[PDB]
Amino acid sequence: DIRVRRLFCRTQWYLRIDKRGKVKGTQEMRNSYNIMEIRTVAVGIVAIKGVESEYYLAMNKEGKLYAKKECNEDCNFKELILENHYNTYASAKWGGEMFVALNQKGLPVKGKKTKKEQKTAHFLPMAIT
Repeated sequence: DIRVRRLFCRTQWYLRIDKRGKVKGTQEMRNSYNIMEIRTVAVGIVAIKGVESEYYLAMNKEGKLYAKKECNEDCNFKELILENHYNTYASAKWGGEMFVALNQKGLPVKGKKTKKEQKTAHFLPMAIT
């Protein structure tokens, strides 16, 4: 697979990758640094790279959410689908554990707090269209 799309979040924010690796959400729609590249690497394990910025979005051994062009095992996230029909994205560094989440302020969240059901942890793929 290969999937080009905007990653909408439940707290009405957009995942945006700064061209210096800053990962925060944006409210503006037609930004450009919010367009992603959903890539399949194995099972039901996926990797995302923002087309413009070119970085990757990862989770370190302790939880932080950063980015780089240097892949690692920190770049691997598993893509679930709760029955609400929303996806989730947990890490590979170790129920469910840590997910890609976003406060209602645009700022991301630290692994040691995420949880399956909360809204922050629910994102929604949408095409550029």
